[PDB]
Amino acid sequence: AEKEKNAAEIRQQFAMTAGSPIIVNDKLERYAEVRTAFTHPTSFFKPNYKGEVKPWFLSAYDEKVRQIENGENGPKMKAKNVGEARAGRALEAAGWTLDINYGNIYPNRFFMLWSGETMTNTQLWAPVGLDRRPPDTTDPVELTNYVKFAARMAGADLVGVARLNRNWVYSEAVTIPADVPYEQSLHKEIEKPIVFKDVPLPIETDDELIIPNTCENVIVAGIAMNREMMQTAPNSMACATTAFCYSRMCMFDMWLCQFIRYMGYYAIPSCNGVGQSVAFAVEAGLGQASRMGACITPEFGPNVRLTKVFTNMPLVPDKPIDFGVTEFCETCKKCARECPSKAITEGPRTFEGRSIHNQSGKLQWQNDYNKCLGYWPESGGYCGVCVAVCPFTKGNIWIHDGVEWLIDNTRFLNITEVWDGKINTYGLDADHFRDTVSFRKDRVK
Amino acid sequence: AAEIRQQFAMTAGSPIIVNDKLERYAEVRTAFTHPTSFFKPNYKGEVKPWFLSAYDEKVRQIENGENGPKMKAKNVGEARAGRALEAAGWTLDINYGNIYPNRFFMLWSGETMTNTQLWAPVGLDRRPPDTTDPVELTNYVKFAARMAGADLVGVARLNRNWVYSEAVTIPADVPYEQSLHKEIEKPIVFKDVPLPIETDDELIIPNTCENVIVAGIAMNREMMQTAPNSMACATTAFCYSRMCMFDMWLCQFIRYMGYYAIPSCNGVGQSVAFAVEAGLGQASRMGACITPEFGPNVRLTKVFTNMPLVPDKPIDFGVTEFCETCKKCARECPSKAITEGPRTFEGRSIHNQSGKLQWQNDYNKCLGYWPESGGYCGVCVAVCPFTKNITEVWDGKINTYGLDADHFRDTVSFRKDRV
Ligand SMILES: Oc1cccc(F)c1F
Ligand SMILES: Oc1cccc(F)c1F
Ligand code: SF4
Ligand code: SF4
Ligand code: SF4
Ligand code: SF4
Repeated sequence: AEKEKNAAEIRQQFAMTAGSPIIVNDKLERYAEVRTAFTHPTSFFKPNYKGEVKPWFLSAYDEKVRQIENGENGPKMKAKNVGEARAGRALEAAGWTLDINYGNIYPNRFFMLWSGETMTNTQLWAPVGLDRRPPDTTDPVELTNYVKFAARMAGADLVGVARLNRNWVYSEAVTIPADVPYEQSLHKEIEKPIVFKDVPLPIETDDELIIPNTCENVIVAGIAMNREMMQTAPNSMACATTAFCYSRMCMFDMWLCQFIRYMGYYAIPSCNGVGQSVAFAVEAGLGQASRMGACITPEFGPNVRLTKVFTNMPLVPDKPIDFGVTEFCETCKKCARECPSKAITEGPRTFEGRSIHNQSGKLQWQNDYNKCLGYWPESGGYCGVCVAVCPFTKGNIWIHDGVEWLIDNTRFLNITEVWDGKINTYGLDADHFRDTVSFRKDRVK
Repeated sequence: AAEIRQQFAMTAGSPIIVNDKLERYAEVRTAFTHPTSFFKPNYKGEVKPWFLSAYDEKVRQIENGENGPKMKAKNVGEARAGRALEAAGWTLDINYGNIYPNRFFMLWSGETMTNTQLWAPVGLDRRPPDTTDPVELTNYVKFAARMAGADLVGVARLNRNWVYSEAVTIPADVPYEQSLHKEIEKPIVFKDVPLPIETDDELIIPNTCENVIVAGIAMNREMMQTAPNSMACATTAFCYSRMCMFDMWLCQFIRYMGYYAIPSCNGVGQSVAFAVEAGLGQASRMGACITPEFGPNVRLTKVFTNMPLVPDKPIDFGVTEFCETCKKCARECPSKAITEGPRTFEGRSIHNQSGKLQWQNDYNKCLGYWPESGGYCGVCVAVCPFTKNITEVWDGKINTYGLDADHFRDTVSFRKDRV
C-alpha cells in the first residue's frame, strides 16, 4: 500500500554531516549589494515598450498599464476581460503592502529596524522590561526549540539555523540616509559598509552598519508561495503570490526579532537585504542550490521565498541536506530551456562569475541576471517561469519504495480557472500542509 | 465544511432581534476604555490602568517561575519565553486592538501609504472600476481575503446599529508616545460625500458605504486550551497582528479595484454582530460568535466598502438552543461574568448595548480578572464544546501561523462556495 508522505523522515534520510556545503576558492570576496541587477547602473535601466529608457520597474509599470487597457493578464496572454486583467494587477499591487521599494533592502530603515527600542510595540510593553532583562535561558537546545516554535507562529513554513558565514553578508549595503523621508528614498540611495566589530549591540553610525562580533547565528525562514498562482508565470497571478509573500516575510522578521529581543538577545531583520539568502538557506539545511540559482526544498521545490534574522541567541545549527538536487540539475535543464531570456546557463558549474552580478569564487551555476531582469519590463511582471517549470515545484515528486524515499524520475521526462479555483488561508494548500507539521523532535535533536 | 454551511443557511434577514429602544453604542463604554472600569489594583494594592496592573503580575510571575496564576512553569526560562512570545505577537497592533480610526495602520485612505506611493504610476487607485458586477466582485474579494490571511470570510449589508456612535481615537498630530494619555471621543456619522473623510469634528462614512466584509482569523487550539495562562495570551496576540495585516491587504486590494475601503480591527463597530449578519456563525452565551469550523476560538476583523457585493446568508446550526442548556462557560468563568439566566433586551451595565436580544454578561467582572491573572483569560473559549500543560505545548504540535493540518481542509474554498 501507499506509504503516507513523511517530510520529517525525508529530511532525516538526506541529512549530511556538519559543514558548509558551498565549495569556495581563493578569489572569494564579500559582494557589494549594489552589484545586483536590481540596483547596478548597468542593469537598472531598461526600455519600455515604446523604447523609452527608464528605471526597470517604471518600464514594467508601463507594460502593466498597457496590458490592462488591452484586457491581458500577461504578454500576449488575453484575459477573460479587462476587469479580470485589472483584478490580477490589483491583487499584485496589494500584496506588497508591507514591503518597502521591492524587497525591504535598506538596513535599519522602516520595517527593518536593528533595535526594537523605537517600535510602538516595544514602547507599549516597556514596563515589563523583557527587552532589558538578561536572558533566563542560555541553553542552545531549549532556545532552538523556543525560537523555531515562535518562527512557525510568525508565518514560516520552513525554519533552519546556521552559524553565520560572513562570506554571504554584503560588503556594503544599499540604503538611504537616516534623515531622508520615504517619498525621496528612491532618489537618495547610497552605499554603506557592513562591518563586524567588538560592540555589544547592532548599531549604525554615520559611516558604517556595525554587526557585533558576537552575532553567531542566522535563522532562515521559508515562506511558501502558491503553486496554482506561480504556474501562471510569467503572468499576473504569479506576481501576486510573489508580492503577498514579501509582506509575509516582513511580518516574520519583525515578529521573530521582537521575540528574540524579549528573550534578552539582539536580532537583526533583513528580508532581501544584508546578505545572500540562498547561501544562508543552504547552510541552514532548508534545501540545495540549483541550476536556476534558487534554493530547492523537498517540500516546495524552489517555489518558496526566503528571509533571515541574525542573532547572538545561542542555538543548535541544523545539518545541511543532500537529496540529489545537484545531480538532477546536471541532467535536467528544463528551466534553462524554458527561460524566456536565456538567462540560465546550460553548462557546468564554475567558480567564475558570468558578469558583475555574480559573486565569483564559489562553485555554482553562473547565470546572466541582466538578461533575466530585461524580461521583466517586457512581460510586465516578475516572470518566475523557471520556478513554475522546475519538476521540484510539483507537489507530486516523493515516493517510497518500501525501504526509503526517492525522487520519481518520471517528473523529469488559465487565470480565470485560478480565480475560480482552489484557495485557502495565505494561499497554503491543505493537500500538503501536513508536510510542515512540527514537533520538538524535528525542531532540535 | 461547505456541505454544512449551506445545509444550515437561513433565509435572508438579520437574525439579531431588536426592539425600539436600541441606540448606537459609544465605544468609550467598553470595559477597556470606560473610566468606571479602566483602573484596577495590582497585586501590591496600587491602582493603575488595568493593563499596567496586569504587567506587574506578568513580572511577578516570571520572577516566581509561573506561567499563570498559581501555575508553576517548568522553570523561570519557560515563564519568560511565554511572555516574550505574547509580547512579540502584538507587533503589528496599536494599544491593544487598533481601535483609533484613521490612525497608524487603520488609515481610511490609501493615499499616503508607502505601497500606494510606490504603485502610483500605475494609477490603480485612481482608475474607475473595471468590474461592477457584484457576483464577480464577491468572488474576487473573497479570493483576496483568503490570500490576506482570513480563515473565514463573509459579506453583509452594513447595519448601522452596530457602528459605534462615537469612536475612541487621538488627535491626528499626537505622537504615539502620548497616545494613551490623549484619547478622545469622536462621532462617526454618515453623510452624502464621495469618500470616507475625517474632519476636526467627525469621522464621516459615505452613505454609499453599503457593505461590510467580515474575516475570521483562527486561533491555535493547543495554546488557547492553556487559558488563563500565557500561551493563550500568545495566540490571542499573534492573531491581532494577523487581523491588522488582513485589513491593510484587503483595503489596498479594494482601493486598487476602484472602490474605497475602511479598515477597523477592534474599532468602528461591534464585530460579533457583523459576523453573525455575515453568516460566519451564531451569537452565544459567552457573547462570542461561534463558528462551525472553530467554535468561538477565532478572532474577527472587518472592512467597510462601497464595492458591490452579494450578501451571504445567516447560518443557524443550533447554537442558541445548545447554549440554552449548556452553561459550561458560565460555570467555569473565574470571575462569574457570564450569566446563567435567559436572554433579555436589557443590558446589565453601561458596558452592554441594550435593545438587542442576547445573553447579558458583566464585562467589568471579566476585565477585573485580567490583572489578577496577568493575561487575557479566555477560559470561556477554552471550555466551550464548540471549540473542540504549557511545556507540552512548547514541545508539541505546531504549523504555520498556528494552523492545524488535521482541520485545514475544512477552509478550502472554490468559486461555488464563495458566491
Ligand atoms: O521588484 C521585485 C519583484 C519581485 C521580487 C523582487 F525581489 C523584486 F525586487
Ligand atoms: O482581546 C484582547 C486582549 C488583550 C487586550 C485587548 F485590548 C484585547 F481586545
Ligand atoms: S528545472 Fe531542472 S535544472 Fe532547473 S532548477 Fe529545476 S531541476 Fe534544476
Ligand atoms: S525569472 Fe524568468 S527570465 Fe528570469 S531566470 Fe527565471 S525563467 Fe529566466
Ligand atoms: S475571558 Fe475569562 S473572566 Fe472573561 S468571561 Fe471568559 S471566562 Fe470569564
Ligand atoms: S460553553 Fe456552552 S453555554 Fe457557553 S458559549 Fe459554549 S456552548 Fe454556549
